[PDB]
Amino acid sequence: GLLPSTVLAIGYYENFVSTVCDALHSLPTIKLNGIEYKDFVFNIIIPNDLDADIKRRAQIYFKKMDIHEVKIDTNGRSFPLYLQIDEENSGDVAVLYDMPTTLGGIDKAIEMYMIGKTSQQQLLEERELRNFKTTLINLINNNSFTKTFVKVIEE
Amino acid sequence: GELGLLPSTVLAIGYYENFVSTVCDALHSLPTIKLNGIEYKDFVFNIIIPNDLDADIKRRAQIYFKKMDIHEVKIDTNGRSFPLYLQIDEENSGDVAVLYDMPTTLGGIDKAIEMYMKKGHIGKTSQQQLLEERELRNFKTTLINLINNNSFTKTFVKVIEE
Ligand SMILES: Nc1ncnc2c1ncn2[C@@H]1O[C@@H]2COP(=O)(O)O[C@H]3[C@@H](O)[C@H](n4cnc5c(N)ncnc54)O[C@@H]3COP(=O)(O)O[C@H]2[C@H]1O
Repeated sequence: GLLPSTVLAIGYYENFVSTVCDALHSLPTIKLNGIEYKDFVFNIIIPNDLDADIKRRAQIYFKKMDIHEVKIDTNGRSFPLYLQIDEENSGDVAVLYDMPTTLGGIDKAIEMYMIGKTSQQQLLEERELRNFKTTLINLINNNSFTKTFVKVIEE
Repeated sequence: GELGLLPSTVLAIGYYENFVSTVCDALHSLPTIKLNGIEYKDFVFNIIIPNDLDADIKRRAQIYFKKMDIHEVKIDTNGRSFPLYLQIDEENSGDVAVLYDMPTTLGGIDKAIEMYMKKGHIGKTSQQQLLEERELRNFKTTLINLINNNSFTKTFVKVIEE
């Protein structure tokens, strides 16, 4: 019984999480926005609901938390990926953030196969956010190039 | 019935919302479209939908781009949210830039169905390959309906076969 949240989590893991960790794992020395790091953590922000659109929401979170854009050029044919870095207090570890824009799909999808967000629809979009977070945590913990390097957190 | 919203439906929406209309919006915005230094008078954006999920999507796409002699191109330029990487036919594009992409999102259906299979087999079962089949068809139908229901994509994006 495949939940959409489950496919989306796997899509985001294979095509974004792994791709980013690999890019950073392939640099002899990690150098982000021209400062050298000895290690990294990659924080996946799960939103608490789908009331605000994810791109709008993420932008608010990153401004609020004063963390700024950084492009990581992938070690494949030079394709930079987009994410946010918290460059604070001369830390050795590069503390990176993303909020999965793929979650947008769930809001639009739910609101398209249904005015006012019913507690029934709220409990449905709640269930998907948790299923996505749970799948994602499982996938991360199941590969040595992602485990210890990736954190799934709440907004 | 509990919402029978297929995964392929949500993935097709996400691809449309966060990629197809992001690309069109970047090209519609350009006073003149300039790709790898070339001016184009308009564009068409072709979404290659794979016939199956036998081959991994990125392996597949490489094969299609290489067999079509299509080339890498960077769009959205700079300081426009984030840059995008596409494939263009520099050989047969005149006034119209012909752009390609194979949805990498389709890659999540394979690995998902492969996870949820309750046993290991040499290759794949007929039933397994039936689910893949009908999920790719739903994605194409969902994308074609999304594309056609908007001025900003309707003439500009086309779903093609591998
Ligand atoms: N370059 C990138 N920049 C930022 N986040 C990235 C990313 N590549 C992947 N992700 C994240 O991973 C999700 C799944 O990516 P996937 O490649 O499987 O599926 C993607 C992919 O097929 C396409 N797409 C989106 N952004 C793309 C990009 N910059 N280049 C190429 N394809 C992109 O649209 C699908 C849905 O994207 P969506 O945002 O809904 O959801 C994306 C997004 O949340």
